[PDB]
Amino acid sequence: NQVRPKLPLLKILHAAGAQGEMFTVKEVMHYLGQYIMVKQLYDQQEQHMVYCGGDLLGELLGRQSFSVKDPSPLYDMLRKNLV
Ligand SMILES: CN(C)CCCN(C)[C@H]1CCN(C(=O)c2[nH]c3cc(Cl)ccc3c2-c2c(-c3ccccc3)ncn2Cc2ccc(Cl)cc2)C1
Ligand SMILES: CN(C)CCCN(C)[C@H]1CCN(C(=O)c2[nH]c3cc(Cl)ccc3c2-c2c(-c3ccccc3)ncn2Cc2ccc(Cl)cc2)C1
Repeated sequence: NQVRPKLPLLKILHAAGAQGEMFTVKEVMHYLGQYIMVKQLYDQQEQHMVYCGGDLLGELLGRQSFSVKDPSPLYDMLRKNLV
């Protein structure tokens, strides 16, 4: 059960060490979490909060920040970026 991430999401996964074009959603989500850490987008003082307005991840979410505790914007992003 592989999808192909569209370029902007693919760039993001590759930026977290992913290789290739095809992934399971499990992989996608794991690399996304790693990306947030690699790029230090989460707040060390509020570790469920991600400030992504200056990052490609924000453009994809269409949001400047989100909470991993209530991660609503993620779902549509994945629908739009996974073929
Ligand atoms: C600063 N630390 C607190 C981070 C702990 C990270 N941790 C060990 C890993 C284990 C597998 N994880 C994930 O699969 C995971 N994937 C993500 C993908 C996104 Cl877009 C957002 C959050 C997470 C995300 C994730 C996060 C998270 C939080 C801050 C920075 C990076 C990742 N925390 C919990 N999760 C699990 C999760 C998965 C999916 C959703 Cl929708 C929500 C939460 C997190
Ligand atoms: C706007 N268009 C560009 C949309 C075309 C979409 N389409 C034709 C169907 C075909 C069947 N699909 C799914 O089962 C599927 N649909 C979703 C819708 C959303 Cl908002 C989020 C994830 C998935 C989601 C999904 C997938 C996935 C991956 C690749 C291709 C299709 C679907 N993988 C996991 N999910 C669901 C999901 C929901 C929440 C979380 Cl936290 C993680 C995964 C997609």
